[PDB]
Amino acid sequence: WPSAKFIDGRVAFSRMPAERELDEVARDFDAVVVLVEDYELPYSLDEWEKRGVEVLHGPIPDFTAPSVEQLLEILRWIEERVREGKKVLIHCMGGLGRSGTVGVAWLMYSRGLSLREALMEVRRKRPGAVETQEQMEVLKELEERI
Repeated sequence: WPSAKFIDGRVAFSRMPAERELDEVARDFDAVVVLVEDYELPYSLDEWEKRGVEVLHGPIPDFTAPSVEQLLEILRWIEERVREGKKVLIHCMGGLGRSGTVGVAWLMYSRGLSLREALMEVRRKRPGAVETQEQMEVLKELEERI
């Protein structure tokens, strides 16, 4: 699925799949982290279940940061699926800052990367995408705990 950009061998991030795209995406991933809010969702997250995909719904408002504890819980969940041999998709929508934040966090969490190097790696895979200052702050908090 070309919207998905992989950040390691098993974890990717992307924009939101449309409902017509679900059959395709569901054959490429085993689990999905949904970071959009319910007022951004054009379908029920049931549609993933009906296609054999397990879901973690961790809503974050657009342009804002998750809490650091919310971040760590999402990271632990991704790690669980990865350890099971599964491929995981992190998606948000819009400017992509929310999935960008979680993807940078994942590189710090799983590979031990510093924040500044994790930011550089995600930055190159998404030309023109930025994290807001609020998202930068929680990532710094994550670095200070990790």
